[PDB]
Amino acid sequence: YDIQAWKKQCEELLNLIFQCEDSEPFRQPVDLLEYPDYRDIIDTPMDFATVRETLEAGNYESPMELCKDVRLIFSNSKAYTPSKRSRIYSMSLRLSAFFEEHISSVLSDYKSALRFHKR
Ligand SMILES: CC(C)c1ncc(Cl)c(C(N)=O)n1
Repeated sequence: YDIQAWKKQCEELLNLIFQCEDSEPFRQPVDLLEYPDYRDIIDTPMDFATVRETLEAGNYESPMELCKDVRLIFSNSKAYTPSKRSRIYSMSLRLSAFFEEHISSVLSDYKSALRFHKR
């Protein structure tokens, strides 16, 4: 029932994601010189360094907010992909499955702790 435990849990999950080779295209903001039309398709860029920095700045109130930004990394990859078989998009699908498998207990524990706090 620790209402604050999600933060270290998210730091550790981001550390695992940075170790994953599948995260390399998503570790820093997309390079507009490499993809000059990126902002014509993607309204809200997002990347894992921005997520980590937002967390470390104390600018996430809950793991749901972090999870919304990580899911935006994956939906941006899906929106920008020219093909469902592209290399970078395939890396995002595997990384998304890994992320969803690990974030589920973080979200459940947080929501349970908050419900206990408000009982
Ligand atoms: C990470 C950004 C640059 C991105 N998102 C999705 C795809 Cl699938 C691609 C690509 N180059 O094929 N690039």
